Amino acid sequence: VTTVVATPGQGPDRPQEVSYTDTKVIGNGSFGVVYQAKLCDSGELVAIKKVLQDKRFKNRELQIMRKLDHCNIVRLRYFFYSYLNLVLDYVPETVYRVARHYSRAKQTLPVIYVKLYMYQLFRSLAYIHSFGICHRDIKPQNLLLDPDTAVLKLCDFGSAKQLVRGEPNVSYICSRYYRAPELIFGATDYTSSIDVWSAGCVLAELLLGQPIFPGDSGVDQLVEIIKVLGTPTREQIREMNPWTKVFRPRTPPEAIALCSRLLEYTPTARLTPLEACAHSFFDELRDPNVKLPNGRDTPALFNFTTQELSSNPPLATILIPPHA
Ligand SMILES: Clc1cc(-c2c[nH]c3ncccc23)cc(NC2CCCCC2)n1
Repeated sequence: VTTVVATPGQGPDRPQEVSYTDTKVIGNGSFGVVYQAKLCDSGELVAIKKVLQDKRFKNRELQIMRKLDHCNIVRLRYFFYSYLNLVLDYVPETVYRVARHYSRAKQTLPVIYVKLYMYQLFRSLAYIHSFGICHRDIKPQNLLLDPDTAVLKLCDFGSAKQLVRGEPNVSYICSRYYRAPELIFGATDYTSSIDVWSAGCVLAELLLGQPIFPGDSGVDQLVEIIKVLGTPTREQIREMNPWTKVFRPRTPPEAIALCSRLLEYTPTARLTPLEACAHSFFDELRDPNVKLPNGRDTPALFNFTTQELSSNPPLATILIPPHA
């Protein structure tokens, strides 16, 4: 039974006495440890990300977390010190685990879940990007989901950085399979369109039932890309610095259409997260009768803020269906 005095994530600096029990480890990455705990009062489950802290500089992930507030991004409930502790919402499953179950069971995830999960990912991207913040590590392991509610929540802002024009950033960010070609070609002038490529990679993976561009070397990855995308033009190569034959037979044309538009050589040619949310493939979530397979209601999909829509406000005509 641990009792800390922590600062709430969002809101005014008014510290609270937070008490928790049943502290078990749940993850152990390079970044540090992730624990699961039960808050004594609420009885609610939480995840605590324990990272080492430099007096040298103030934690960037903490700085990024504190400003963020979206239905499709984990909540930083509290944060304290020891070294830096992130008391975040507990979310049971991950797109990684879900996709794996399905591939291990030789079937694919029902298209309703693909549309639901992808849209929510694109929304969190539309939001984060409308602050010049790039996630830099979109992978199914970082896409948390509650299976009953069907809500997806982006997590791991450990490598997220606010991208400023003219400022160069490391090309070694991003995990194998989801790396945008600019990154494979070691570009330092990359934009938030890198997250869109990674998002597109997740879409295709849920559709194919396995990674679209695998390989342990950049070379191997680039080959699997050229196999589907074709050979990049000298201009396409410069911008950096099949399709219907790719997917199984009854794959929605709209899903394949959405892929081609996200998985573009030219970082400029790729859809913006908002543009993707407004794609024909998501038209079913816009249906007033749309319900989850378990009979439950779909999560909030249209509560678009001025902030979220800032990217290009006219899209709200498509984004918010008349029934709202
Ligand atoms: Cl910041 C951040 C937060 C969380 C997180 C928030 N709620 C959760 N509920 C259940 C499991 C993890 C979480 C996870 C990660 N990813 C790690 C999970 C453990 C294995 C390595 C990756 N990062």
